[PDB]
Amino acid sequence: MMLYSGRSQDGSHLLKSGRYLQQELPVRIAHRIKGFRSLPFIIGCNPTILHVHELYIRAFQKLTDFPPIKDQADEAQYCQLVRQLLDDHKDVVTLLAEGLRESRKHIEDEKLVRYFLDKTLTSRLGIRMLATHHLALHEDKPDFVGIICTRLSPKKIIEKWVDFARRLCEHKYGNAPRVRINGHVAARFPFIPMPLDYILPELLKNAMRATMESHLDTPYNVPDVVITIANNDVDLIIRISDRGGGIAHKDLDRVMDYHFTTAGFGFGLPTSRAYAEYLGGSLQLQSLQGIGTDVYLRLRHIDG
Amino acid sequence: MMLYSGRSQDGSHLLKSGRYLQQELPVRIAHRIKGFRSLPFIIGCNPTILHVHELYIRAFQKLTDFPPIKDQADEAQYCQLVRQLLDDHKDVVTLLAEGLRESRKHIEDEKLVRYFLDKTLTSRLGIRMLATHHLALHEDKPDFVGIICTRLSPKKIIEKWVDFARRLCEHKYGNAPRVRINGHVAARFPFIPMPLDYILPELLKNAMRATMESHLDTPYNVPDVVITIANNDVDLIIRISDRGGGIAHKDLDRVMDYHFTTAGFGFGLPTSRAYAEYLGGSLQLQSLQGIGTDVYLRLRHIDG
Ligand SMILES: Nc1ncnc2c1ncn2[C@@H]1O[C@H](COP(=O)(O)OP(=O)(O)O)[C@@H](O)[C@H]1O
Ligand SMILES: Nc1ncnc2c1ncn2[C@@H]1O[C@H](COP(=O)(O)OP(=O)(O)O)[C@@H](O)[C@H]1O
Ligand SMILES: CC(C)C[C@@H](Cl)C(=O)O
Ligand SMILES: CC(C)C[C@@H](Cl)C(=O)O
Ligand SMILES: [K+]
Ligand SMILES: [K+]
Ligand SMILES: [Mg+2]
Ligand SMILES: [Mg+2]
Repeated sequence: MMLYSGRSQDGSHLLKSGRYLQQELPVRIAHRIKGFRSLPFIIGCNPTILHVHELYIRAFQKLTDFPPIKDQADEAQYCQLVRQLLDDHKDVVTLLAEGLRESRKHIEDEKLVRYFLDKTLTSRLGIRMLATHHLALHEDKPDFVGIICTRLSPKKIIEKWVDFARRLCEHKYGNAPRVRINGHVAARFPFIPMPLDYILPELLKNAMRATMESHLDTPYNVPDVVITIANNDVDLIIRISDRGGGIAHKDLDRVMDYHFTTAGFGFGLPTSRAYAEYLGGSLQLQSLQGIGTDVYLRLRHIDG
Repeated sequence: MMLYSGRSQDGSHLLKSGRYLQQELPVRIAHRIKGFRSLPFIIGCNPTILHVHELYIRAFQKLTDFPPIKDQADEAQYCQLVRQLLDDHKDVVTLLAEGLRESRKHIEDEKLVRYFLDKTLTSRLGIRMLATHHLALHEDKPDFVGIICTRLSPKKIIEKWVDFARRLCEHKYGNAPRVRINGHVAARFPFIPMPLDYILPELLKNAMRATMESHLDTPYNVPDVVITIANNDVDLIIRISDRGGGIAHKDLDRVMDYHFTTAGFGFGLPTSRAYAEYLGGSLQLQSLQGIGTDVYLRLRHIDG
């Protein structure tokens, strides 16, 4: 899938973008529907899975019922539909999580659900990126072409999610680790924030929770979480290192499983990894049992 | 292979150990000889490889020519032979490195040399551990049963090799990174130092070299190397983190190859990894291109 960076005054680029989207969305939704159709019967019969399956069918119906975009008037209305659908599907990850939680235990091939979720959630991420990019082309935000930031600062977006995770953590525990950021703190480059907006808060919540739950005697004095930024011509690496006691040997082969948690609902890690790999990067964990965990998020740079 | 921890005043345990060694060594040397016999012809014909092949045949001959140990007198003489052989074989890794350097380019299956070296060097490590353990049983060192230290301090043995690597580094560059050690600095537990004596200096030399070569403008002021110790009931983890600029993407899939170097002779990494895995652990690298590298040495704890 491609995110149009084209620009024009007659607004011709919006028409071209809209037409591309109109061509592309129905095909990709059709693929998601095929995924639901192939789910093991007993899982497909779960009422929450059925609800999500039906949402996708509705999306496909509405998208295919929309006439070919001929002019700006049409394109404007197509954007209304896209906005509606994005909103109607905003809770899909949570619905799948709930729908699958019990039902998946009823089949033996455990690879199956993992594959379905990886494929479904990453396709969905790409679909939402495409659609949101098109809508964003109508915005006049400085330093954005659609959802592409022309000068993203890793430090700034990390700090945004740090503040967010610290507030949640402070609410639950009365305090939160301080976060230090080092390495290429001054880096700025073209980049799409959206995947970071998903991934960063998941990894930060994990690191903070781990830190608090291993320092229950001294909640007022916990070890910092330390984030290192490395920017090179190939990828961006963000290392998130905590002293939260590590991931136990007995849990290590399970933490990347959808639904596994030692506590939200165990999607943070497998989802983040699937997203990173979908975009050409990776998510790798290094556990120092008894000390802490290093998490390495790598995302490939944009090809201008 | 098993390292006898048995003890006795009549010296009966030395006889039992000697007899075990006498049973075990010829079989293991025979396996190494079979490895040389199966090397690709053109490699096996290299005069340095032939020399090493012949050393192993000699070892096998001497070991099999030694009569069955009947008493302390015999056992004492068997130890002389073992000492001689250990000394005669002390440069084997270097000879294999040289012998293989050019010759390996003459075959296409590159997996072949890697497999031969992994198998040969790890078997050799185990053979030397067994033999050195037997000799050591005659020593009266406090806190040792043979080569097994009953209360090893990871911090102490790390500091030993830090001092060693810093001296080499200081000699070549006029300075050396300081090394900080954190985590479980007070840990003490039963452990066999020998593999650490190989591995630690290799990883420290790498980290220090990388650090100096990336700070050629400020040799008098370079970033510390930071070592973290994590001790748990399953394994010992030693993380060696540097700010030496990382391992480049173009080099990453090559650094674990025997002979690959960007400069000694490119054996440090593949050998250390083979040793760690041989003993039930691992050696893993995390490169932050543009910043530095984290190296994780994991070694499984001793089963008492
Ligand atoms: N930084 C960390 N330190 C220790 N444990 C962690 C860390 N990150 C993740 N984990 C473990 O992995 C499990 C799964 O994490 P995740 O998939 O994000 O789901 P959740 O946070 O909802 O449990 C967590 O329950 C926790 O046990
Ligand atoms: N900590 C490190 N930082 C940067 N590069 C490294 C590091 N460790 C190893 N390397 C790279 O890996 C290569 C192979 O290392 P090694 O197998 O120990 O052989 P050698 O040190 O003899 O080159 C080195 O030449 C170097 O390019
Ligand atoms: C555009 C829209 C159908 C989005 C879907 Cl892919 C979803 O978010 O689940
Ligand atoms: C005991 C002796 C033959 C050692 C050999 Cl395995 C070697 O160091 O190469
Ligand atoms: K999980
Ligand atoms: K190498
Ligand atoms: Mg989580
Ligand atoms: Mg080396």
